[PDB]
Amino acid sequence: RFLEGFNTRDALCKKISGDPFFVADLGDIVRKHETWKKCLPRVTPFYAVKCNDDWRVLGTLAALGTGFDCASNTEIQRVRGIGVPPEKIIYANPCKQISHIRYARDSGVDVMTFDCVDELEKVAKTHPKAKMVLRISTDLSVKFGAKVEDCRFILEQAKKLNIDVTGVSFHVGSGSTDASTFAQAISDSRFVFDMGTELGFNMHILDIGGGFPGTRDAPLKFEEIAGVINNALEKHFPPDLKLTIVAEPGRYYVASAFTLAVNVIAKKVTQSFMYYVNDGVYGSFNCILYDHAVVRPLPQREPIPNEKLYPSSVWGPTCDGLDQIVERYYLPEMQVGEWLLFEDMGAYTVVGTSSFNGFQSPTIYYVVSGLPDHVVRELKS
Amino acid sequence: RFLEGFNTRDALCKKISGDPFFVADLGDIVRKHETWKKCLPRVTPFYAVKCNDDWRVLGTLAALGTGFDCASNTEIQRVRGIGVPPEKIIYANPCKQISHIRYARDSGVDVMTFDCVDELEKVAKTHPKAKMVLRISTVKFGAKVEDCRFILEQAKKLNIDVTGVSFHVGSGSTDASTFAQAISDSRFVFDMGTELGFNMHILDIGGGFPGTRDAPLKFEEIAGVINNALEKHFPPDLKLTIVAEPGRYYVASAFTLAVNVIAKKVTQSFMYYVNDGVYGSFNCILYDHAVVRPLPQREPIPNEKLYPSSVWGPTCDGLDQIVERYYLPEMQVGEWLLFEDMGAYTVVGTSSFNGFQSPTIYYVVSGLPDHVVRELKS
Ligand SMILES: Cc1ncc(COP(=O)(O)O)c(CNCCCCN)c1O
Ligand SMILES: Cc1ncc(COP(=O)(O)O)c(CNCCCCN)c1O
Repeated sequence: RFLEGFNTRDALCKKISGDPFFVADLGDIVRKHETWKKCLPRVTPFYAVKCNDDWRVLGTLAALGTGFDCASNTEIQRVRGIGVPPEKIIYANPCKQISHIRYARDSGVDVMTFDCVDELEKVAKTHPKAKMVLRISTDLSVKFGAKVEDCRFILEQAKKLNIDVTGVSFHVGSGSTDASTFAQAISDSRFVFDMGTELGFNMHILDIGGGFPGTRDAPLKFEEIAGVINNALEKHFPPDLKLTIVAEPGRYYVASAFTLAVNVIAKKVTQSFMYYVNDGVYGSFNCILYDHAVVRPLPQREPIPNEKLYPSSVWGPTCDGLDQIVERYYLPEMQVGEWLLFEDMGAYTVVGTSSFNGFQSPTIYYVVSGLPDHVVRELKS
Repeated sequence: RFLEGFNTRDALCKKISGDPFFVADLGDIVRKHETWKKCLPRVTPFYAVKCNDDWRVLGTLAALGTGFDCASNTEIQRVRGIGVPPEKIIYANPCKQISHIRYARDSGVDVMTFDCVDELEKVAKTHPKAKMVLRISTVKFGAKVEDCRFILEQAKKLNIDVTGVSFHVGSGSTDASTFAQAISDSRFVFDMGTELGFNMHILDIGGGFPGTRDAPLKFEEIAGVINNALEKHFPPDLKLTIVAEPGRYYVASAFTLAVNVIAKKVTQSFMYYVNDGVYGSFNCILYDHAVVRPLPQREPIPNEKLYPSSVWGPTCDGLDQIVERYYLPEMQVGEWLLFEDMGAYTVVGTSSFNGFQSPTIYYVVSGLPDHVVRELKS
């Protein structure tokens, strides 16, 4: 649960006294929100719940006033479960199961995305009055996003289906090494947005998606992206009382808020070492296979002046020979029972865990700050 | 639970008349065991629970008298839970967390594997009388034969009761000779142990046997090669017990996955989106190197047109893709796609990413006399 020391690492050390565990700094989320409002004041964040759905994480973003981008009936139910109103929810999954569409309608959720005519046929039969946002491609592109040269036809069909199209959205992804992708997407969005107005639609939403860095270390900084985004916005979507700009950041808000502590449960010496820890690719580190993550092990032990360092490998618990976390990283000699830390483990980690081999995912502990007493009391319930 | 039907397909059709679901034929497991006893009469199977720990699957294997290979306190707890005695359990994980070793001890489980001296130092402090089995290499696990003498000498210093040798060739074999080589290598280590005075009486040949009677390297061919090697290096003897840790062998073909087409896009090719994917049942594609084949559950029509098509999972991940280019007849949203041979390393590696829930499991039992009664009454 909640512990003290108002620094995630002191709380973690204080805690250490052999099961793996997370220390999540809810206070880091508050800080990320302050930076969002400062760098993207025109954009309302709808947190991508899929990135990390921990209840304290959702309760925190909710009290900070963010919206939520949900992808299934389960996520909508989770968000509505903590008392968040349906207007603060966007169903941003382009290809939805009919019964899930029915659940959203019955829950009061009306904004959804789509990227082809087939989806509109479903909405027509199931949630006729839904406010639909057309998601365009950013050349993940093979899977979702209508090509710009197909949008006129798609909108025509929407008119025939009597669909209330109200915006345009896109998602560049996190694999960009240049913010220019956002500028080009915002330009394409203007073109489709105008086509909708041309055909008689009430276009009032621009959704710029996710893909913003969650670790203030990455090559392409958040600030540089916000600058490129703001300029494209000024040029193609000048401020207007009928226009609302939103985004679906997921990793941006939580990547750096979670630090994982694993225990060295076994060791082999060969001059190199092999450490086995009690979390791996089937657990928290599934992010390595599914999210292309690269991790760095950090000894929890306070360093000793001139310790010798050796080429080491770190392995998960599992029988699988592919369950390897680190291939060759320099670490001082570790002892079974000591701990290794992994920072920036808040995004696409706990949500992709499985109980393969019967191992249980790490318990999550919390440290908090930057929030009112009454809100903390809600987070602790 | 149990579905009305004489077949998997028959049961499927019944039920269908849109959440994804599994139909597991417990009867296919019974037949795999019969085939095992026929081709490997000298080898006692200890089912690798990690492969698929479904409660009915375990109860069935248990009634068939198999043993169980467990990898954590959780799996030991589960097998002991259905009433299996500790002696029919082998803790086959080479690098165990201390509290887990302690748990096995307190549960009466004494046979454990190891592949280095450090693991023995832990055992000596937590489970001093455990019967230890030395696992040899065939880079994550397995001691090299060249290093076994030193390891055995250290085990004697730690007063460890080393009782055998084990190995695991894995599923990636195009040649059964790999089993012969591993059995030969095990003889070398068995002898070093006897020479140092250990009571070597267990040979554990591991897993890796095919679970789908279609694979290139057939189970019977492997059994033949194993039996010849066993005769040459480990002649019958009442003091010697030969065991194995088959996993996929027993359950791969027992499960059929039925998923629903929830969205479709046309480009003359089609893109279908189903309600299970790489984060769910198809995690096996990423973790187990599996290849799947979608089958329309719809009864075919004469000369239907077939088109190159892709199948995608329900998730936001552009990598959540099941099939790249497979010829299927035009499908409609709401229609079902079946995936056969989905019992191994599927339900165990599932996650609830994007909030999607894993498919529920239903059971049927074909080709068996009213033994069906026994299995359904557990
Ligand atoms: C439509 C959509 N909207 C938001 C996000 C969040 O992305 P993020 O980089 O800010 O966290 C996504 C993410 N999609 C796939 C993530 C896969 C991670 N391995 C999205 O599709
Ligand atoms: C030590 C050991 N024993 C048995 C098995 C079961 O193998 P199988 O091919 O017969 O099912 C294993 C397998 N471990 C890893 C499976 C990963 C699947 N992606 C094993 O290590």
